Amino acid sequence: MFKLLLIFADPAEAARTLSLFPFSLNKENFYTYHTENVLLDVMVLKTWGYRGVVQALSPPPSGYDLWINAGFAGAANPNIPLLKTYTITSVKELTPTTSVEEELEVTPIPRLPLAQLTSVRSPYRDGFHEHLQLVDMEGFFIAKQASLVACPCSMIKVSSDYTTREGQDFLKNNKVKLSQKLAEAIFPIYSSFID
Amino acid sequence: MFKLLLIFADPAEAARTLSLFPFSLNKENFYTYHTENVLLDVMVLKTWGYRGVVQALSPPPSGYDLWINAGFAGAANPNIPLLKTYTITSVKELTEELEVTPIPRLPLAQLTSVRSPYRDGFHEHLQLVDMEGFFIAKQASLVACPCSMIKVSSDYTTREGQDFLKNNKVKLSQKLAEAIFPIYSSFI
Repeated sequence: MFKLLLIFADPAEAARTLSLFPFSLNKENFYTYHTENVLLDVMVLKTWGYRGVVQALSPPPSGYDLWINAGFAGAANPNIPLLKTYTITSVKELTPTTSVEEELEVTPIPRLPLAQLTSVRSPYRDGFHEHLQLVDMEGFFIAKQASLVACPCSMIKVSSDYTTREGQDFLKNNKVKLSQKLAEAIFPIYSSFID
Repeated sequence: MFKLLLIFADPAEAARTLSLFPFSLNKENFYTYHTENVLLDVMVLKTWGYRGVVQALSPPPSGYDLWINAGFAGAANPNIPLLKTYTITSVKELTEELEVTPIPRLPLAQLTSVRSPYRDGFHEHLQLVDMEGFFIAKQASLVACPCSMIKVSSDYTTREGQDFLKNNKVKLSQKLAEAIFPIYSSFI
C-alpha cells in the first residue's frame, strides 16, 4: 500500500485538491482518503492565526512513502509567466537580515518544468531580482522536516503573483484558479501509484 | 527516551525557560524534568565565558542526544534588529570554526565567540557575538553529540549597548523560552 501525504500551507491552496476526492476528516483532525493500494492524506499548515507555528509538522509525520508540498509561489523574475505549474529542484531558506542561507535538493515530479525555490518568512514584495526564481514561505521548512523521517519530498508550485506591491492583487483575485492548477498537477501523480 | 541538554550562561538568561516546566533541582545549577518519552536537563554555568564552560562541561556530559546552548548575543552589524531570536549555522572564535545544527523555523545567523567582552563596535564581517558558544560546541564534539544554538539579539556592540540588554532582560529571556518550548514538543 502506497501512502502519500499532501501538505498545503493554507486552506486556499488546498481547496480544489480537497474537492477532487471524497475525503473524510479523521479523529486526528486532518483529511484522509483511501482506495485500491493508495492512502491519500492532506494536512494544512496554517488554518488559524496570523502565522504558522513550527508544531504544524513537528514531530514530523512518520510512515508515508512520499510527501508532496503543493502551493502558491511568487515570481521574482519577469520571465516566469503567471498561472504556470513548476516542480522544484532545490529549495533555499533565506534570512535577509544576515544573508545566511540553507539549501536542500528536492525530488522533481515527472513532466513538470523545473524551477528553483526560495523560502522567506515575510511575504516578498521588494521587487524583481536577478538571482531568484520562485519565492514561497513554507517549502524549505517542509523539505527539512521530511528529511527527519527519511521520506522523499517533492514540490509543486504555481506562479501566483509577481513579487511587487501592485502584483499582490492578482494573488488575492485568483486563488481558485491557482488552487485548481495545483489539483490538476496532483491528479496524474496519484493515478500513477495505483497498482 | 530522547535526552536533551540545555546550557545557559547565567540565571537571567535561563529564568523564563526554567518557568516552562516543573523542574527538579538535582544540585546547584542543574535542573531535570522528564516524561516517558523525553528527558530535559538544564545546566546554568556558574560564571560566564570560557572559564564557566570549562568549569561546567569538562569533562563533557555523555549520554545526551542533543545539546542546545541558548543565550543572549550582541549584534555587531546594524542590519540585525534587536529582540530577534536566531539559530546558529556556524560558530568561530575571534582570537577556528565549527558547524552548528540549525533549529527549524528560526532565522539563521553566524556566531563569533570572544574570550573578553566586545564593545569594539561594528565590524562588517561579524553578525552575532557571544562568549560561550564556540567552547560549548567544542565540548559537544568531544562526546560526538549534535549541538544547536539559540541566540537572541540583546544589544548592539557599541558603547553602553548593554543598557538595552539590562532593560529587556525578561523579554529576552522569554524569547529564548518561546523558542525552546517547541523543540521539547518536537520529541513527544
